[PDB]
Amino acid sequence: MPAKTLESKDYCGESFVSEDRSGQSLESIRFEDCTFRQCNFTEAELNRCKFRECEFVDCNLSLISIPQTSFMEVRFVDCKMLGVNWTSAQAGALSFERCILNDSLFYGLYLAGVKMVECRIHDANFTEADCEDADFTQSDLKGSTFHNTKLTGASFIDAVNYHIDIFHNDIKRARFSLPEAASLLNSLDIELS
Amino acid sequence: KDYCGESFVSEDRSGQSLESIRFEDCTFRQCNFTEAELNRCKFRECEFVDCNLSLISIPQTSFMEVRFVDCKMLGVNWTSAQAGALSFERCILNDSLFYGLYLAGVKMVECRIHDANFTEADCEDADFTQSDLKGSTFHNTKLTGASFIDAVNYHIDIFHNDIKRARFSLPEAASLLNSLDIELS
Repeated sequence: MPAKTLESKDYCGESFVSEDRSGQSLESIRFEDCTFRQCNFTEAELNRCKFRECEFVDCNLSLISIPQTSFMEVRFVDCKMLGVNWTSAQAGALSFERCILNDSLFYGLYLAGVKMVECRIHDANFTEADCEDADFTQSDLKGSTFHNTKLTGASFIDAVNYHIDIFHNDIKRARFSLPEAASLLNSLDIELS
Repeated sequence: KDYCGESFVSEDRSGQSLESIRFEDCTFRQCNFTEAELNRCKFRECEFVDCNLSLISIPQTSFMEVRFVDCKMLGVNWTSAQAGALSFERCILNDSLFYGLYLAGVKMVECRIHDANFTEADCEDADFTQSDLKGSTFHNTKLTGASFIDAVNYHIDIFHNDIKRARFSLPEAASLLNSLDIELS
């Protein structure tokens, strides 16, 4: 059953529940303090939209296209978000909680402080990204690409499956866990015990 | 002044200068060379067992196929040395200088090696098995394919020392991650 038409280019305090927006083009809409429950945005285009203090819960955002869209103070909770190109977007004080970010593109992205806690993150690409102080507490990073990724001060406590060549990624003051941290040496072709 | 195929036993040359002497195929047993000086001497296929070579001075001197076993060799300055296929087994090498020295394949096995300087040395395929490297300086040291199996108290900054294909034992090998400035749990 069709969703309310989004006539405005400004929304505020508004709640959006169980709406199917797949395939929709939203053009230059600004949302502030809006909540999104059980919404579907599969393959929507959020073109030049702005999101400030907003929250997404139980929403599917897979293959969403976010060209020149900003998220500032946005929280994503139990969201599916595969294959998203973030490369053109602006992120700031982003939080992801138990999201699935498989295959996402973060090349070059400024992500200082990002929270990606308890997330499935396979084959996501973080090349040239700024991830200072990023918090990957307990995420699965299997097959994700770290390369000239600034990782200074980031947390990989209880994270798993992270391949980080330490010659091409700054990890000063990064927090790690044992035994998982051992993978940091793989960068050296060293034989162990 | 040339010597081939001799065994020298309990000779004392402490604090003496020896000049342009060539040894080939010679054994030294319980010989004292503390503080001796070996100007321009030469050693080919020679063995020292239980000999004291502490503070020996070896200006412009050469060591090819020389085994040291159970020898005190403290504070020796090897910076000058010419050296090939050197082995040290169960020796004390504390405070020695191996500055910039070519040491491919050297064996320093079961040795005490406190406060030695390996800065700029090439120690490719070096064998440090069972040695105590406490306080020794590895800086710009080629450690490619070197073995630290069962070695202890080695501090190696993996950013300023090449360890491609080197071998380590857990748990000592964890000290490697300190080259990194990280917090562990």
